[PDB]
Amino acid sequence: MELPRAFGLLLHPTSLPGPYGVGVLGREARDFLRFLKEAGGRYWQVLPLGPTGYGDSPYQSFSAFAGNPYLIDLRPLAERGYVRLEDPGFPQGRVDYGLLYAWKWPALKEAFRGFKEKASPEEREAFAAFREREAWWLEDYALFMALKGAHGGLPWNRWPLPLRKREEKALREAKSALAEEVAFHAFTQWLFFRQWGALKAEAEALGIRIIGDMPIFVAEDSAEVWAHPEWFHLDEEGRPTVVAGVPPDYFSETGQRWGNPLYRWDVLEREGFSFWIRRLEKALELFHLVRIAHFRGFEAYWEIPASCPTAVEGRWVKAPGEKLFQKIQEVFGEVPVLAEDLGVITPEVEALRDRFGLPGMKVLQFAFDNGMENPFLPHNYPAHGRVVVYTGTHNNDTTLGWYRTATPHEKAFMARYLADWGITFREEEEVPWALMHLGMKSVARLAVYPVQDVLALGSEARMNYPGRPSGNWAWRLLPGELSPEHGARLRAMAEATERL
Ligand SMILES: OC[C@H]1O[C@H](O[C@H]2[C@H](O)[C@@H](O)[C@@H](O[C@H]3[C@H](O)[C@@H](O)[C@@H](O[C@H]4[C@H](O)[C@@H](O)[C@@H](O[C@H]5[C@H](O)[C@@H](O)[C@@H](O[C@H]6[C@H](O)[C@@H](O)[C@@H](O[C@H]7[C@H](O)[C@@H](O)[C@@H](O[C@H]8[C@H](O)[C@@H](O)[C@@H](O[C@H]9[C@H](O)[C@@H](O)[C@@H](O[C@H]%10[C@H](O)[C@@H](O)[C@@H](O[C@H]%11[C@H](O)[C@@H](O)[C@@H](O[C@H]%12[C@H](O)[C@@H](O)[C@@H](O[C@H]%13[C@H](O)[C@@H](O)[C@@H](O[C@H]%14[C@H](O)[C@@H](O)[C@@H](O[C@H]%15[C@H](O)[C@@H](O)[C@@H](O[C@H]%16[C@H](O)[C@@H](O)[C@@H](O[C@H]%17[C@H](O)[C@@H](O)CO[C@@H]%17CO)O[C@@H]%16CO)O[C@@H]%15CO)O[C@@H]%14CO)O[C@@H]%13CO)O[C@@H]%12CO)O[C@@H]%11CO)O[C@@H]%10CO)O[C@@H]9CO)O[C@@H]8CO)O[C@@H]7CO)O[C@@H]6CO)O[C@@H]5CO)O[C@@H]4CO)O[C@@H]3CO)O[C@@H]2CO)[C@H](O)[C@@H](O)[C@@H]1O
Repeated sequence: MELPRAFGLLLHPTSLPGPYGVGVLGREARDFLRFLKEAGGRYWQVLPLGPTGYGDSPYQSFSAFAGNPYLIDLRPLAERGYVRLEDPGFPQGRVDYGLLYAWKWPALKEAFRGFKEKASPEEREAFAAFREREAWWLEDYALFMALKGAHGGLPWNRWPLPLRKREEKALREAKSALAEEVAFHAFTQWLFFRQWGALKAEAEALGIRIIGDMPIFVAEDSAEVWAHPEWFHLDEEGRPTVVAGVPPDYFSETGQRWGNPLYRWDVLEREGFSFWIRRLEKALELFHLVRIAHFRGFEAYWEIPASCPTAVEGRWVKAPGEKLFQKIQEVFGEVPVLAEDLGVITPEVEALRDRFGLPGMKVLQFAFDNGMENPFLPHNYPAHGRVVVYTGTHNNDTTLGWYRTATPHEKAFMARYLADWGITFREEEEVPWALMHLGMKSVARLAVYPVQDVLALGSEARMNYPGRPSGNWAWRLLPGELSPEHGARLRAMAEATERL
């Protein structure tokens, strides 16, 4: 791919400011792209954009192809008379996902009813054309969501067996009984992809590329697992026999049990990796580069027996990553993938990554807890520069929050290392920009920073706190918080480090 030397910002669209309780694909998104352009930035990174469930995590989606209806801007629909909007009592600066679930779904339904009453034949034609182009995944997704609502939110593998096991007559009759709910969910997808497409075109007109994200493993309760059980290790009741995770390995004593279903890679290979080709094909309609979380799972993955409550009694299983990425290269003529390669990886994983020229990642918040041999320190970055450096990711605290809770060793070593690189600070509030400066001085081709660190916000603005049940994925910008002065300061730092 060869990345230019540049910088960008990490901002999930839910974090955009604006009315009605959540960031959406509208005027404030265009304002952020203009801000990014004026700052000299060339990349916008987001988290996965699929529909979310309990816990609101982007990394556990009801579909590997669908888009998130919570990101739909309702204002264009109200300006055309499809729906009336009135704020039920949302906070600003934070998504209330409980209130969003209770209020925004009814609002979208009214817009759909109003749409069918006044859409105009021309808008009805775009909708009809969308349903026919996307039918190969949309039929299953729309009926999945329709059945989900009709069964009170139960997962698919708890529905009545004729529906759980996708009997022809059962599905045909359900599709007829739920015809209007199916059409409604198709309507939400049409709106999402229409609005995202306009935003992608605006990004391209401003010289900006979008980095998306997808988890290597899909979610248990999802349309593609229900419709394609043969791709996964499931029993007859539709429940996983083994689950994803990682072993203890001298950083944890218990490892991690994620619970995701695991691919039958022999089946995927016999099918020419069809699922993965289509998954990446759809992703590249939205993004220019695609990050894949837990990239190492393409070389080998930790298999946990489903009945086990921890990850200690698993085993490593090789996956055909080499064959998969040869196929991707053949189909697409290039591999537009970014490897999430944090945590200890093996030579086999590095060789897979580097054979196809894929950039890896560096996270500066992990660089100071040892040493000078720590690979996240910039003098250790590869001379070819094919890495993306972050201060922190969505899973980390903000950099001010991290500094406030860091160990004495970390804080002292960070200050000395920065000083060795000509960067000093007097107050804690200056640490986020100090570390952003260090990343920009490095040989990493791309430096990408969370917007919370541009604003030097504390832990109250942390996007996700792994292991914490509630309060995640909810931080939002306030109107005007990201100012032209922030942008000019970024541009000056980019000029100084040869990133414009
Ligand atoms: O008391 C009691 C109580 O109880 C209760 O109550 C309660 C409850 O319960 C609760 O819940 C609560 O509630 C609440 C809540 O919370 C809230 O929220 C609210 O709610 C709400 C909601 O939310 C909303 O939503 C709504 O709801 C609604 C909905 O919407 C709808 O939909 C519906 O629902 C429905 C649905 O639909 C359905 O489905 C159903 O559901 C159901 C179901 O079915 C069931 O099942 C259940 O669920 C469940 C599920 O299923 C399951 O699955 C689960 O899930 C979950 C889970 O569990 C969890 O966990 C979570 O998850 C998540 C997480 O968290 C997050 O975080 C995420 O994650 C992710 C991420 O993000 C991403 O990023 C990724 O990550 C990953 C990655 O990628 C990978 O790769 C990995 O990584 C890793 C690695 O691997 C490893 O390795 C590591 O690494 C690391 C390491 O360790 C470290 O160490 C470091 O290292 C480093 C260092 O540092 C440095 O230094 C370096 O080193 C180096 C050095 O330097 C040098 O020096 C060297 O060294 C050396 C030396 O030198 C010598 O001397 C020695 O040696 C040495 C060595 O060599 O070198 C070195 C090396 O180089 O470097 C290094 C390296 O690097 O670092 C590293 C790195 O990092 O680690 C890592 C990291 O970690 O991994 C990762 C991970 O981990 O991915 C991930 C994933 O995978 O995400 C996730 C997900 O996605 O969550 C989940 C979920 O989401 O579970 C669950 C449960 O839970 O159930 C359900 C239900 O429930 O059905 C339903 C029905 O409903 O509807 C609804 C309604 O109704 O709304 C709501 C409201 O309204 O609220 C609530 C309340 O209100 O709470 C409560 C209370 O309050 C009862 O109730 C009562 O009563 C009682 O009382």
